[PDB]
Order: sequence, then structure tokens, then C-alpha cells
Amino acid sequence: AEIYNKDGNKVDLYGKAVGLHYFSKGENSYGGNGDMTYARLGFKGETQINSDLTGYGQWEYNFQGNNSEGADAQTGNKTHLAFAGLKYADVGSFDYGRNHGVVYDALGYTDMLPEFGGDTAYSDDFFVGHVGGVATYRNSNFFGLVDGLNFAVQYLGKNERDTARRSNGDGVGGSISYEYEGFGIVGAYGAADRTNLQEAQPLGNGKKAEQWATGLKYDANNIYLAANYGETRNATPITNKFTNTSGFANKTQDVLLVAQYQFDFGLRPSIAYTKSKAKDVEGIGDVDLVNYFEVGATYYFNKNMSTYVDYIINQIDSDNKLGVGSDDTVAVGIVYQF
Amino acid sequence: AEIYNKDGNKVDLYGKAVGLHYFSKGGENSYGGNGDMTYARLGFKGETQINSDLTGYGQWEYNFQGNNSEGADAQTGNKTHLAFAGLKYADVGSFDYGRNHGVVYDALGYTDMLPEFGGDTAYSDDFFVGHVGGVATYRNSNFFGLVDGLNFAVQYLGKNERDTARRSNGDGVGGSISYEYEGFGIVGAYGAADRTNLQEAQPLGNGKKAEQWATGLKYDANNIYLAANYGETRNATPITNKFTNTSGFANKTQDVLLVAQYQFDFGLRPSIAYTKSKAKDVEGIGDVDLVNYFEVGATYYFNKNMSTYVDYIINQIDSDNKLGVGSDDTVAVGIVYQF
Amino acid sequence: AEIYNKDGNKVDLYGKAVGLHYFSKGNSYGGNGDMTYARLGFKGETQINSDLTGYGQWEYNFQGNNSEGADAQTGNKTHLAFAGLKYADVGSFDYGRNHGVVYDALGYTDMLPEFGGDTAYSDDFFVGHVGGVATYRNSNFFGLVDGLNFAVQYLGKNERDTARRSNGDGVGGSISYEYEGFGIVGAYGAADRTNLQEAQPLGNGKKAEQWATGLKYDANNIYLAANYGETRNATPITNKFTNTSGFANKTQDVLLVAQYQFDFGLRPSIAYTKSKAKDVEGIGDVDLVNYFEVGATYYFNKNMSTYVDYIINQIDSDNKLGVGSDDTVAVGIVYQF
Ligand SMILES: [Zn+2]
Ligand SMILES: [Zn+2]
Ligand SMILES: [Zn+2]
Repeated sequence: AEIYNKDGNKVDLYGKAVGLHYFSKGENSYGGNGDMTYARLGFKGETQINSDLTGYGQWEYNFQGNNSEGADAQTGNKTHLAFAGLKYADVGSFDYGRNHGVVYDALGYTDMLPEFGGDTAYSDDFFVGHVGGVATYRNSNFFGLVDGLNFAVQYLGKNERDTARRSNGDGVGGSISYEYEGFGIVGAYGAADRTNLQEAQPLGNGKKAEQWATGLKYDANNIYLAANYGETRNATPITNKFTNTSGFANKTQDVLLVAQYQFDFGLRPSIAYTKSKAKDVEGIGDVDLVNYFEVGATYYFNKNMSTYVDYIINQIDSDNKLGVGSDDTVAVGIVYQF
Repeated sequence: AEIYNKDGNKVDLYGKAVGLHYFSKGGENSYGGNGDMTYARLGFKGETQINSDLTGYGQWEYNFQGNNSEGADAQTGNKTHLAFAGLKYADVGSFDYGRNHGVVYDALGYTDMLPEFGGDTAYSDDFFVGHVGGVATYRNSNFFGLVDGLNFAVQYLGKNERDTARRSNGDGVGGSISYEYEGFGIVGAYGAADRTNLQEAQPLGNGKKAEQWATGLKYDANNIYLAANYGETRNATPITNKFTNTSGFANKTQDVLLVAQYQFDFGLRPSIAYTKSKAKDVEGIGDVDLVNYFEVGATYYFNKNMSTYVDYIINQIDSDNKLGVGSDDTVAVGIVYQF
Repeated sequence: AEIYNKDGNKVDLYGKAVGLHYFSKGNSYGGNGDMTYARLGFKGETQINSDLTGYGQWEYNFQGNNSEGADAQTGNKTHLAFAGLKYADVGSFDYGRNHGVVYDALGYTDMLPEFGGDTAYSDDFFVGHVGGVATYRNSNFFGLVDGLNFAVQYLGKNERDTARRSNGDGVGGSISYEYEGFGIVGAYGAADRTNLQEAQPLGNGKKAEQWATGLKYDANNIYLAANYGETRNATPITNKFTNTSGFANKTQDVLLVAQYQFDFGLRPSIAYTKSKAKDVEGIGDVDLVNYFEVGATYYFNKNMSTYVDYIINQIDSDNKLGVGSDDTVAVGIVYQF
């Protein structure tokens, strides 16, 4: 909601209140079971310094509502985004802070399900999700010459945290996308040195991490069809549920398909398929991290209100070598936003 | 404060900064405690008119404690009080899901009107008496627009297997019925739920299910506010033995609250109250008083945005209480800006 | 940003998104790596009557340099939270978490692009942000002397867990006078130290003491300021070799700041800061802070800025207290509203 536009500065305070419940049998399911209510709050501020130069800054927080008021009140509360930047004319834009990864610009094609989906976009995982300390140069329409040809280059700074799961080293990434008449093809790739703490993990053996992904999309006439393929090297985090041993998969092969139609009255049904297969797992060989079919629909009452149901037909085997949940999960959500 | 109203959507960003200090003897053996109690609140109450009959809404609220340092204890007492979204359709009623006030609190709200303290039986994360996560609530006003002033609600409570028994709950259902005429209000609320296994394993109280019910009377007109609550709980009210360092639920509680207030036209509003919560058949102590005091307080409203208040509690708890409940008085002084 | 102003109430929702990186060794002054953070708060004030006004201000810090795991809340805090009243020329009174009265003096030299104001530690009696302070503030001395401002502040005892964040009952004050672009200030405060504070190995006293003075020229796009102050049993000190925490018995604080504001936007800054601790037990006379500062800020407008802040660190490689001896340079790109 645009609350302020005086004297050349625009501030957009926005938020969502998401009443959400997960339904599953009883721990060994896709998403879990119980209350999943959360709220969001953030601002998108932007100042016109002159007709060519734009200054901007964005922050977004997540307040989980499925916690008590004692001890565990702060569980799951994060800062998803926090960055500030400058955009100049047809040259492009530069921002620094906590932002999406340059590979997520590729993975964004298939991340369009009512609640689940886009399972390959792990947070604090190099270039596929949110990540702290990224300097991003972005260019749209290639210096204002070729409409629809957008690219970005992104440098990633080392984060030596106290856990291997959420740490990273110095690295670089980039994305290229061209769109014409509602079509879209994208290519994104990035690499970084694994931190010394990550190297000591039992799972995954390497000196450098790699993520790349490509995408196809048709977005026109109330029809959305999207496909993503990508591979990771020593990047995707994995955890042996049996031994509670964590690390990184040496190689993953990721496929995502999404099919949605948008009706005029508001209902938007969704079918999707996602499979994430890890290879060369230490003492396991190949094991499926993600594998399911999706059937769900989103009803938009308007721009401000929506409800949905998202049913995951989990395809993971009961004897999965890594302890991955095999049960189905269905989510019921009612979302107010401004 | 309504910050946004356009394209059939209204947003009301609200907040308050409450300068608060507790004065007590010492004060671990007092009613409320002692020292700085400054805190801040923030939230939004959004509402969109989908059509002339259907309305969507949502509300969120957070608490930022101001009596903490910038060290390890930075977020000590930071909570999200409310978080839900819902739909209201003509005279059929309203439905929301999220974290909301419990259906028994709708009865408990009659005497929960002291300048600082009060409403002691409305524990947070305690089934139907207070703020609780994962509640689906249906509300009907004026009984489908037929009987103006006759409101009822039904509420489903999902199981929350949390790490502590104090904050856990199982599947439960509750309801409330109230009637209002010319500023008179009578209400009855009740709810029952299955206790979790971790709750059962705790000492103090043996129960298949927890039960909370309460009744309320109030007069709210001509600058006069009178109110009364009576209620009983079964395996619901959390309790702690200070000597033993053991905790659990009281098998039976009996709760009475009385409030008398006059609103002077120039802003001052004095408050007298009485509160007593007795725990019956406590495992290893039998009958023991949880809360017992008299209240004397006054709030001065400068306007709708600024106010100050003093709240003194005449603690009626004997020093020899079996559970170790505080015996000393507590007085609270507050200066509040809000919007 | 004035978010709301109807029927005599004004609310100002404000915030900042600060992209920030520290460049160092890899034992430095400021550190090394991502320092991105966000700020959010409101400054609401209502005109209750013609002569009396009510107000309240809050502010939080959301760190951006953390992950989304266990360390998500690392560095999240409430800086300010208070409410108060202001009556005509009588003055103002507010209670909550606010600035200490010694910071009003320390504010003269706390004006660098990123660092500086080392003496204004958080939760440190009267010298920085502190919780549970009742402050009476009078401007222009009941409207008699233009530019003569003073304040008195009562600090409540805070039985905080650790001695680093604890304090006892105490009183403080500040007096300032300004004339034709010049300004002089004096602030002092004393408080009863906590018993847990007294048990700590470094520092010994029945009460903590802080005072500071300041003079500055702030006109014609020039800013020169100087602060001198001394503390007794108030400044927290820590030995890295021994992992032992306490309070310096005596400190001597000097801060110098020199800036010029170019009309076109650039605003360079040079500064000098030295904090010497006297007779710390086991080490005697040691310094806590010592450096020269070279920095510039570029203000595109009121809402956007970028800066570079380079610290020449004077602390030697063999410092007895283990204070960092490496240099730190900060690069920041700041949007605010
Ligand atoms: Zn995120
Ligand atoms: Zn609550
Ligand atoms: Zn602070």
C-alpha cells in the first residue's frame, strides 16, 4: 500500500496475514502437520533523485504466528530481504544487502504454487535463494536497445557463520533472459568456494560449489506453463534423517513443471511436478530429495484477499535411504494482504 | 491510524509506546514484580470490501519490550499476540483462522478493564481463556440480523504439541453466547479440549480433558462501568510450586472478578476491583489461593492518543501460601502515547 | 515520513535500509564482512491542548547480515521506546528507553559516516542508549534565555542478568548554550553500581561516574567539534588474553571532528579519537580507542546517500589489553524515509 509520495519519495508499506494449516498423517510427510500461520511486513522505498537516477531500498520481515508467547516466540522469525540500490537510465541498477540469488531469476519460472513448490530455492544456499551480502548489477532490455533481453551479474561475499548449512565463500553468478510475446527462456549460473567449515561436513567433497538452471515459460491469455532444469555441485544441503548427519549433495538433477489457468472470476487451478535427485551421496549413491505431483487451486476474491488449497501427492518411497518424508501434505490457507 | 483507504481496501496501522515502571518491596515475593516495564506494540487491522455483502479482513500485532538491554536478553518478552485472516458475509456470520483471543475470553473481557493489571484468569497460550495459536472461529452477530444484541460464536482449537506443557494443547471445541440491551451485558462461555501426553506426564492434575467456562455481567452506560466474572477450570490453569520448583495444572479453580469504574467527562476514570482465584484439590496441597487482591487505580485520558494511569494492588495473599505466591503489594505508573 | 496527521495527532513512520560492508584483515577495529541492517520506527505526537503536547517514539534494529536459521535474531534490538509530555516553556518529561544525558554532550563528536562516538556505549549508565530513564528537558530556559537548554535525568536500577548491561539508581544532568553558530555543553551523571557489577575482577567502586564537555562550530557548511570526558568505574573493558570482563577505574576521552559540507553533495570528514584507561588492575595505564579517521559521504538527496569510512588504527600490534591493531574501511549505500 503506497502510504507516502510527497517531495519525490515513494514509500510502499506492505504486509500479509496468512492463516495456514498443514494436514498430514501424524513427521514423515512432505511439509508437516499443524498450525502454519505467519505474517509479513516490509517497505519498498524509492526516491527520484533526477529523471535518470533512482535510489531505492527494500526490507521485509517474517513474523511466525504458530509460536507461543513463552520461550519459543521468536522461532522462524527472519529478515528475508534488506538492500539498497541505485538505478540509472538504461545503464541498469546496482544494489547491495540481502536479496534473491541470480540463479533464482531462473528458478522463479516454476515457483508459482499456492503454498509449496520451488523446492530447489534453498535459503542461505549460494545463488538459488535469499543470501546475505550480495552485490547485484542488473540490466533490463540490454541498455534500452533490445526490449525483453534482461541480464544480471552478481558477486557473493563470504559468510563464515558458525554452521556449515548457512555459510558460504566468495563467488560470482549471472543470469540471461529474453522474452517475446509472452514467451520466456532463461539461463543462470554461479560458482563459489565452499567455506572450510562446509568442507569438514561428512556429506559432500569439493573445493567449489556450482549451481545452474534454465527455464521456459508461456504467460499469456490466462495460461501459465513453466519448466525448469538445473544441476548443482556440492551446493544442495542434505541431511540423513536416520543418523541426523548433514552436509551437501555432490550432484543434484532438478526438474520442475507448472501448469496453471487463470479464470476471470478468480479461481486459478494448478498442477505441477517436481523431482530433485541427488547423485554420489557418501555411502548411499543416488537418493531422491524431492519427488511429487501437485494439485491445487487459488481463489482470489480481489487484489487484497485470497484463499487456496495445495495438495502434494508425494512420490518419495517409504524406504528412502536418506529418511525423506514419504507421506502427502495438503495446505489450507486464507491470505489477507495490503 | 487509518494510513490507507483506496480501491475498496482499508488499512489501520496502530501502535503504542508505554512508559511503565513497577514499584514493589525489594520483589520476587510481590504481585507484579519491580523495575522498568516499558514496552511498545505495533500492528495492522486490514479490511477489504470484496462486494456489498462479502468482507475480507486480517489483523497482526507484535510486542517489542523496551525494558531489555542490547545484549543476549534483546528479545526477552517479544511476542506476536495476534495473526489471522477471515471473511464476513452479510448476516450469515464471520470465519477466521490464525492466532486470536479464545472464546472464553469474550466472557472474561467484561472485567478485563483495569488500568494495568486484572483479567488474571485469562492466561496466554491456555486453551480458551486467552491468546492461542491455531483457532478456527465462527462468529454470528445479532443472530443473523434477527435478534439485535444476541451474539454467539463457536471455535475449534487445533492440537499444538509444543516443547513445554504450559504452552501445549490438544484438539478442542468451545463457544460463547452473549446478549446486550441498553448497555447491559450477560455472557456465558465454555470450552473443552484433550490434554497432550506431555501435559498428562506433568505432576499436579490428572485429566483426560481440560475444561474452562465463565459467566459475565456488565453495565456499560452513563459513564458507569460495572462488571462481574465467575468461572471454573478443570486441569486448565497452569500452576507452579516455588519451594518444590515443580509445575503443572490445577485440577479445579474457582475465579471471581468484580470491577467498578466511573468515567468523568474531563478524562479522569477511577477504578476499584476485587479478584480471587482459588485452586481446589491441588495434588499435595489441596486448597490454595493463586490470586487474591483488591485494586485501586485511576486513568487520566488527555485524549484518544495520550493517557497516564496509576494502578495499586492491595495484595490479599498470606506469606505462608503453599505454592509460594507473592504476598507483597505492587503499584504501577504508566504514561502512554498511542495511535 | 509523515504517515498520518488528522485531528491534532501526527505519526511519522521512518526507517532505513543500509547496505554495509566492512573490509579488514580476515583482530581489527570494526570487523570484516557483511554489516547490512534495517531500521524501523515511529515518532507520534498529539497536541492535547494549546500549551501541552503528548508524544511517544519507538525504534527497532533488524539485522540483514544474518541467515534464516538459529542466528536470525543476532543483533535485533529495541533502541528507543518512551512516551512523554511537553508543556509550553516549562519543559518536557518522558520515561522509557532514551538517550543518556551524557550523550547530549557526546553528540557533538558523534558525527562520522559510520564509526565514531566510541565513548557512547549502549546500556552504559548516562553515556549512551539506556533503559528506564525519566528525563525532564527544558529549552531556552522557560523562554527567557534563547539557546540555553538543560536537562536532568533519573536512572532506575536495572537488575539485568550480566554486569555489562546492569545499572543502579542514579541522577545526571546536561547544560548547553549556543550563540551565532557556536555551542558549548557540559554533562555529568553518577549512579550506585550493582553488587554483581562490584564482584567483577576489573574495576572497584561504590558508584559509577561519567562527565563530558564539548564545543563546536556548525555554520557556513563547516563542522568542527571537540569533546573531552572522564569516567570512573563506568566504561566496560575486556582482556582477550585472559577472557576477563570488567570496568575501567578511570578513562580519559578525547574526540575531534572536522567536516565540510560541499553544496553539490559530497561531505568529507576527518576525525581523531583516543580513550585511555588509567590503572586498570593487572595492566595499569592502557588505551581502549586510538585512531585517525578519513571519510566522505555523498548525499544524492534527503532520502539517499553513500559513504566510505576509513579508520587509521593507532593501537599497536602488541597492545596489552588485546584491542585490535588492524585498519577497517566501511562502504555503505543507504536509503532512508
Ligand atoms: Zn527468505
Ligand atoms: Zn497474547
Ligand atoms: Zn542503541
